[PDB]
Parts: sequence; C-alpha cells; structure tokens
Amino acid sequence: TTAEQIPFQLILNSGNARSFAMEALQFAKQGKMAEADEAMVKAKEAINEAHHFQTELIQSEARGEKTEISVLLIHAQDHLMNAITVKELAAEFIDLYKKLEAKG
Amino acid sequence: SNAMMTTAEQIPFQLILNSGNARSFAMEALQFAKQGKMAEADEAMVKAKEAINEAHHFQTELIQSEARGEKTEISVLLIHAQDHLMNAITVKELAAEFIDLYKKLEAKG
Amino acid sequence: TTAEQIPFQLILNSGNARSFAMEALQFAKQGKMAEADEAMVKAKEAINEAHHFQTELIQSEARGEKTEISVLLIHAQDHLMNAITVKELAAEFIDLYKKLEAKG
Ligand SMILES: [Cl-]
Ligand SMILES: [Cl-]
Ligand SMILES: [Mg+2]
Ligand code: NA
Ligand code: NA
Ligand code: NA
Ligand code: NA
Ligand code: NA
Repeated sequence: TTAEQIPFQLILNSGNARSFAMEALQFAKQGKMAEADEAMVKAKEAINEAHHFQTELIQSEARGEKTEISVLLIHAQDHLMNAITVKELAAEFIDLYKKLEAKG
Repeated sequence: SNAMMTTAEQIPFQLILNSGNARSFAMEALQFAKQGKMAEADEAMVKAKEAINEAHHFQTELIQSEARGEKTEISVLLIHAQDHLMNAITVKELAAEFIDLYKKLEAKG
Repeated sequence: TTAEQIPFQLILNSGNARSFAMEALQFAKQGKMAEADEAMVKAKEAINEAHHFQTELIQSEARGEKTEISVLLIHAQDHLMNAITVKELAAEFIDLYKKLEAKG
C-alpha cells in the first residue's frame, strides 16, 4: 500500500517543480536573472524527485506487478507531465526575456 | 459507449466540454493580445478562468467519489477528459505569459 | 498486450514530435526560419502518427471495444496531450521570434 502513496508524492513534487518554474519566469520578467536561474535549478531538482516515483510506477507494471488504477493516480501523472511542460516552456520565456534585455 | 451511456459516463463529456472551452478562451485571448487587443485578451482570460472553475466542479466530485470508496470506471475517454482539464490549466497559465510578453513588446516599440 | 504495443508506439511518435517542435523553436531562435519551418512539418507528421493511434483508441471504445487500461497507456496519452501543446506554443514562440526580426 506504500505504492498507493505514489499519487500524493507525485502531486507534491510536481506542484513544487511547477511552482519553482513559474517563480523563475516571474523573476526573469522583473530582470532578476540570477534569481530566475536559481529557481530553474530548483525546479529541475523537484522534477527529479517526482520522476523517482514515476519511474517506480512504470517499472512496477513492467515488472508484472498489478497496480489498481484510480482517477487520483491518473491525475497525479497529469501533474508531473504538465509540470515538465510548464518547465520546458518557462525556460523559453526566460531565454526570451534575456534576449530582450540585451536590446534597448 | 454509443449503444448505452451510463450516468457516470457523463463526467468525461462534461470535463471535455468545459476544459475545451477553457482552452479555446485562452487561445482566443492569446490571439487578441497578438493583435494588440489587450482589453479583449484580458476579458477572454477571465472567461478561461470561469470555464476551468466549471470543469473543476466535476473534478472535486470525481476525486471525492473515490475517497468514499466509490470505484470509478476507468476508460480511454475519462483519461482523455483528465488530460484535457489539466491541459486547459497549462494553456491558460502559459497564455497569460504570452499576453504579458506581448504587452512588454508594445511598451518598448 | 498485442494492443499494448500501441502505448509504446504512442510514446515514440509523440516524444519525437515534441523533440521536432523544440528543434523548430531553437532554429527560429537562431534566425534559421527555413529550418524551423521544416522542423515543424516533421513535428506535424509525427503528431499525426500518434494522433491516429489515439483516435482509434477513443473510437474503438465508443464502439464498445474495451481497451486494457495500464499505467503505460495513461503515460502514452500524457505524452501526446503535452506534445500537441508544446507544438502549438512552440509555434507561438516562432511567431514571436519572426516578429522581433521584422522590426529590426
Ligand atoms: Cl524520470
Ligand atoms: Cl531532418
Ligand atoms: Mg493524463
Ligand atoms: Na525562447
Ligand atoms: Na466561476
Ligand atoms: Na476509483
Ligand atoms: Na511573460
Ligand atoms: Na506569438
């Protein structure tokens, strides 16, 4: 049943990653580039934490273990995957703001 | 299914309707901002938010059902519906960021 | 699991489409608009492959033909939904870069 903690740990870490990435984007918008870079570093860490749980989840099935699929679990997987997506495009927003500061 | 739709099977359709409209409002807003139509963009974002709220109502009921031990039937459509809801939230959140970026680009040139 | 090859195929096509789309963004970022545009055609071709799998998943179920639900399937659907959104917003980024070029 420890495996049934997977959804919670996914949501918690993914939300943390998503939060860091958006914070990074806001810093970049305000011209605080050092703070933006740091937040992204932290976002990368958080997505790593989340991935540990996703990997175990996928390998569990691969391994032949039966997993009771719930809405919560599906929702947890959406959190991680959307977090990865937010982080990837946030990096592009950050990069664009850096480009714009270069010109004045 | 096409032969018979159960009451529970209504949830995915409702989530897709509202989430889809949320995503549509967000993209409409993005497109407005791109044209320098900022007030129309701001208002479409409000409607995006409202549509996510309506979708969210079904979400809470769905999660809580499970909490009660009321096992939901997992289907492709339900998974897809969940994807759409979470997608709408992501699109709205980033479209906000496109809109702000378009406002900044106006502020300069 | 002969139908369980579909998740694998969804993941592969979607992942490649996402990569293609990101390639396009980086090209446009470098001022390489021809390469960007070409990268997006490839993204669209790969999205279509995965999308075709998904339409059949949804339609078959509507017909009463039940699919075996697994973590990998759910994962596969996440890959497509996010690939679609990345492609779509990468296109918005490409437009932003083209915009910045045109003004100078
Ligand atoms: Cl991982
Ligand atoms: Cl190529
Ligand atoms: Mg999903
Ligand atoms: Na960028
Ligand atoms: Na509302
Ligand atoms: Na359930
Ligand atoms: Na922004
Ligand atoms: Na754009």
